[PDB]
This record gives sequence, C-alpha cells and structure tokens, in this order.
Amino acid sequence: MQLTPTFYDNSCPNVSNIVRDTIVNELRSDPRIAASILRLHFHDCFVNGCDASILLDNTTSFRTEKDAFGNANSARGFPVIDRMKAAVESACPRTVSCADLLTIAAQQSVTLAGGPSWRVPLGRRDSLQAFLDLANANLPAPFFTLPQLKDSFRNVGLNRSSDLVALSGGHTFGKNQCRFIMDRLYNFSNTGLPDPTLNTTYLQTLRGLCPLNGNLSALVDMDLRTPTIFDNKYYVNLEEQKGLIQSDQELFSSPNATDTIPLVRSFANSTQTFFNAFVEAMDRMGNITPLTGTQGQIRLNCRVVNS
Amino acid sequence: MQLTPTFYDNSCPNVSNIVRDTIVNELRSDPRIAASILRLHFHDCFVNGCDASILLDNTTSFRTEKDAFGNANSARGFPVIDRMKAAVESACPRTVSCADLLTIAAQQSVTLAGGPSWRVPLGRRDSLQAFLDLANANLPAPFFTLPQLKDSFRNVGLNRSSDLVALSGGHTFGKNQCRFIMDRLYNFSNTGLPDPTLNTTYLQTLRGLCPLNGNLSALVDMDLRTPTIFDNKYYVNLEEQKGLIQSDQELFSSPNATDTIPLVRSFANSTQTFFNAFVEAMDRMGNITPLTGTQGQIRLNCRVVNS
Ligand code: HEM
Ligand code: HEM
Ligand SMILES: O=C(NO)c1ccccc1
Ligand SMILES: O=C(NO)c1ccccc1
Ligand SMILES: [Ca+2]
Ligand SMILES: [Ca+2]
Ligand SMILES: [Ca+2]
Ligand SMILES: [Ca+2]
Repeated sequence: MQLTPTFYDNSCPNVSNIVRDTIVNELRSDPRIAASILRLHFHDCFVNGCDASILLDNTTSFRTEKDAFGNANSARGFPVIDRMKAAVESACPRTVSCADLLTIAAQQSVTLAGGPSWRVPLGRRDSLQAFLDLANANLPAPFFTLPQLKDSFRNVGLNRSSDLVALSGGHTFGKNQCRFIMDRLYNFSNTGLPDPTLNTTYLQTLRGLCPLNGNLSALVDMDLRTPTIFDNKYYVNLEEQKGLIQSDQELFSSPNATDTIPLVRSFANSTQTFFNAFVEAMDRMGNITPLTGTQGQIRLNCRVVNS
Repeated sequence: MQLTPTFYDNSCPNVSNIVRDTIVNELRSDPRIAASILRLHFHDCFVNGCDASILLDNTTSFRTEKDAFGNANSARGFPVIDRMKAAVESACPRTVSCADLLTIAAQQSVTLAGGPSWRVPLGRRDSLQAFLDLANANLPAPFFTLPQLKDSFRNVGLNRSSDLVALSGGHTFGKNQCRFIMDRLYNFSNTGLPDPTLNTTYLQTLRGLCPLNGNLSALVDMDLRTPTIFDNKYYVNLEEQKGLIQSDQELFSSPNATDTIPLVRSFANSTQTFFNAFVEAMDRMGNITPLTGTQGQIRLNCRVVNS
C-alpha cells in the first residue's frame, strides 16, 4: 500500500493539531525538543524503515535500539512522544500508529522551528520488535568519510547526493556533545594536531567549550549562527569551514565532495531551494520500507508491543 | 492508616506471584535486575517516602527524579516495573499502587537472590508529582563521611545504627561504576595517594578494572566474594578493608565507627542475625511517610499521574 497524506483525514482529522499542541507546550520548558524529535524520526527510518522500532523498551525477547551506539545517552524526547500518543488515543482510539505519529511530530517540529510546512504521507504501521544490531550497523557515525556517508544513505535507499546534503541540514538546530568532536580539536587522525578543515578562530571557541580534561557530555550548538531556528545557515557555516562535526564539514571540504559542493553553495544562498529539497528528501526518507495494510500493528503504547 | 501485609489478601491475592514471576523471567536475561529493583525502592523511600515518585517521567509541571544526581545514568529497571504493573492491572484492575508494587518487587528480588523471605506491609498509594530537588538533597553520596551517612538516614526517620549498617548490606550484590571510586584509587582527599583504608592487593585489582584514562562507566562488582548472591559476605569484606565504596568501608574503618563496628562483626559472622536485622530495617524504611487512605492515587501507568 502507498502512503498518503490523507490517511487520517476521515479517521482522525485532528491528529496534526494534537501533535502540534503537545510540542508547542513542551518547547516552553525545553527549547531543544523540536531538534530531538526530528532526530528520533531519522534514527527510526534508518533501521528497518520508519516503523517506530526505536520507541520500544527492552524486553526478554529483544534488546532496545535505545542502547545502540548513537542512541545511548544521546537520543531523547521519549516521554514527550508518550504524551501525544495518549492524547491521540483519547481522541482516536487505536487509530494512529506510533510510526506515523513520530513522522508528523518530526514535520511539526521543523515547521515550529521556522522551517517549511507540508503534509507528510501517512499509513505506516508499527513493528513487533526492535533491531539493536541493525541500528549499530545502519546509523552513520560522525567519523565517517564522505564516501562512507554516501554508502550509509544508499544502503537504505537514499542514493542521491541531494538526499545526503539536504537531510544533513537537520544540523541547522540542536546540540552535540563535546565527546564527538574532541579529535577534531586536539588530535585528528592520530596526527596530534587538530582538523585542518576547522576554522582556527572557531577552533579556539570550541576548545574553550570542550577543554582537554573537561566534561565530554557538555553540549555545543550544531549551528553557531541560529542555534534554534530551522534555516539554511548550516550551509553558510560549511563554506566558512565552521561545520561542527567531521561529517558536516566533509560535505564541503572532502576530496570526494565534487558533487556535494554545488548543492551546499546552492542551499547556502537560497532558503526556498533548501526547503524544497529538504521536504523532498524527508518524504523519501519517510518512505523507507514501511509496514502497511495488515503488516505490523497500531501500538496502543509506543513502548510495548500489543498483547 | 497503618500499613499491613494483608492489604491485598482479598482484593488481589496473587499480586506477589505475578511480581515474582516477572523477575524470575527477567533474571534469565539480566542477572543484575534483582539488585537494580531493590535500589529503586530505596531511592523511592528516601525522597518523600515510598510513594513511587521516582517512577514518574518528566512533565511540564515537574521534573523527574530520574535526572537526580545518583539516579541519572545509574538507576535502571523501569521497563521491568512497567511489565509487572501491566500484568497486575490485568488481574486486578486499579487495585495495586506502584508504590506497593515496587515494595513487593524489592522484597522478592532479595528473596530470589538468596536472601530472607518475608511479607511486606502494604497499603501505600502513589504521589501526584516527583521531587527532583528533594532527591538531590536526600540521597546519600558515596563520598559522605560516617556522621554524614548517619545524618542522611536520621533525616528520613531511620535514626538507629542498625538501620544504616543493615540496609548498607544491600551492597552484597549489584554493580558500581568506576567513576565513583576513582578518587580512592588514585587521589584520595586531594592527597595524590589512594585511600589508606583500601586493601593494597585489592587496590591493584581495582586499578586494573578502572584505569586512570579508562571508561568511567565500566562496572565493578559491589561484593567481590559472591557478586550476585544476597548474603552476609558484604560485611566480611569490610573487615578485610575490601569495601568497594568509601561509604562502605567507613562503617568499619571510620574514627566515628564506634557503634557500627560491633554490628559489622556480628553481621559478618551470623547470617540469621543479619537477615533478621535487614528485614526489620527494610520494613522501617518502607514505612517512611507513606500516602494512605484517600491520599495520592492508584496509578494506572506508573510513569504518569492519572487524568
Ligand atoms: C549524515 C550523518 C549524520 C551524522 C554522522 C550525525 C551525527 C550526529 C551527532 C554526533 C549528533 C550529536 C549527538 C549527541 O551529542 O548526543 C547529532 C545530533 C543531531 N542530528 Fe545528526 N547526524 C547525521 C544525520 C542527521 C540527519 C539526516 C538528521 C535529520 C534530518 C539529523 C538531525 C540531528 C539533530 C536535530 C540533532 C540534535 C539532536 C538534539 O539536540 O537532541 N542528523 N547528529
Ligand atoms: C549508605 C549510603 C549509600 C550510598 C552512598 C550508596 C551508593 C551507591 C553507589 C555509588 C552505587 C553505584 C551506582 C552506579 O554505579 O551507577 C550503588 C549501587 C547499589 N546500591 Fe547503594 N548506596 C547506599 C545505600 C544503599 C541501600 C540502603 C541500598 C538498599 C538496601 C542500596 C542498594 C544498592 C544496590 C543493590 C546497588 C546496585 C544497583 C545495580 O547494580 O543496578 N544502596 N549504591
Ligand atoms: O547521530 C548518529 N547517527 O546518525 C550518531 C551519533 C554519535 C555516534 C554514532 C552515530
Ligand atoms: O546511590 C546513591 N545514593 O543512594 C548515589 C550514587 C552516586 C552518587 C550519588 C548518590
Ligand atoms: Ca525503525
Ligand atoms: Ca539554524
Ligand atoms: Ca518517593
Ligand atoms: Ca553477596
């Protein structure tokens, strides 16, 4: 079955508003939640498709993806997801899947942060288990080279350069722990020297935030220009060699960036072009091997499989 | 209202078995769960009493105690608690509180680990909010001195030396992160030397497990003799200066341990005496300012307050 943005127009016409309202309230106490939610959706889709497998808690039959390298002590916002599911179950019992809920939540998060507004295709159903080992192999790491980042995306069906460049624009807001950039700051590639593609003045600022013997869990803004606004500033930073993580800067400075540089230049100089591309890439990501029809179920509680 | 072990004998006579069955199944995949659960009960009781406040997830009206120093990236087993609550709600809808469930789970965990078996007083109800700031002040820290550990316990009503010594016997099983003993190993009290009350041969073993530049999250066994069995070996270790954390060894080596040494000697040489004392101390802890009668509620989902 093909996903359609009209899937709940009859069964639960107000699911979008309920989702938006929940995030709006949460943003008041946690300005970072919008970024956290968009990330949860991405990590859901890259492991067996957008099937809400990442939302399952540990059981005796399978381990949670929340323990995966990249998720463990990093991914957050789960209780917030619980809140909107409860509110939706009240208005539309056993109607909206967690997989779709997380998808709408990601879109609303982007819009609420100043990004584009669009209707996401719906109709996905929830998985009956979690895939930890798969998550440990499918999620891209910040130390990956450009070709490696390309392989990671192609591995799940996003084989276009625009997919990688556009979706990476998700780093236009949100935070990153010092631990993931320590090497770029003090000893890159076993050279004992910092990453040469990192702007020197910016290097001083980062070293101040992430000292050699400091807290590795200390958080830094992904986008130094507009830390909480979803815009195209992420690309301007790359042109100035101010991409925070290795995977960010490689989009512009890697020797294999022949095909990505033009997209960065384009996105850095046109919000419309970037927004159009981001929406297209997002819908493509949301279409990775979804469970539909009678496959999977409509979870009542996103943390556990239905009895 | 006074707590009574017969509280559910009519309303939900099989709650004990349902709780035991859940832990037995979990132990198969996670041998540490018994220790984790007993600890969750202790951290519940020390903050506003055993009211299941520690089980509440973050909300926009109050912050979760799961973020407290001592709980954050340390406390675990929450999904397991979710599992037994679901099973109990199926057999006895809206009957057993999370506060009581966590209490029975703690007792069964001790028994299943080889400890004593007894009927816990019941009748507690669930809180309507969590107390993070209170948790940050009420939970004892591993770097506390003997008098400080005594003040911490007296602060919640456990003003007897036996309470401190007996309950500390909970370290007869379970794990501890390297981060909490690094100072005893390499630089105790700003002296640049290890803790003199730590056995030197054991110090070598620990330094091997917790290297100066190693993983601070690496886990070490609390009891080097019988790491997973609930017995009195914890006290024998203290006599040999092999207590893992500072608060452990101080029970035997502190200059203020005049009143605790005799209890340690006694408990180290008689399982019966220790078990009797542990059960008495546990029931006293389980009686810290409970919510009863019409106070609080019977939570349907331990993570959230009833609508
Ligand atoms: C190209 C490969 C990617 C890599 C290697 C990567 C790596 C990372 C790293 C290291 C962090 C910080 C984690 C932490 O400090 O706990 C992070 C955060 C984030 N990423 Fe990515 N990421 C990638 C792609 C994406 C994509 C495609 C999106 C979504 C469109 C995304 C959205 C986010 C957001 C919004 C945050 C901040 C989350 C928060 O603050 O809670 N990332 N990413
Ligand atoms: C006297 C003050 C106490 C201090 C300062 C203290 C401190 C600690 C520390 C540092 C850990 C390791 C945490 C980690 O590595 O994440 C721990 C674990 C543990 N504690 Fe205590 N504790 C105390 C009292 C108690 C009491 C009274 C009980 C319950 C009767 C208890 C039961 C446990 C258990 C079973 C574990 C292991 C948990 C697991 O492996 O998941 N503790 N404690
Ligand atoms: O966000 C990640 N992958 O998308 C990630 C984060 C840190 C370590 C490994 C992977
Ligand atoms: O277990 C604790 N308190 O009981 C604890 C653990 C580490 C740091 C602070 C407190
Ligand atoms: Ca998934
Ligand atoms: Ca931005
Ligand atoms: Ca409590
Ligand atoms: Ca033992």
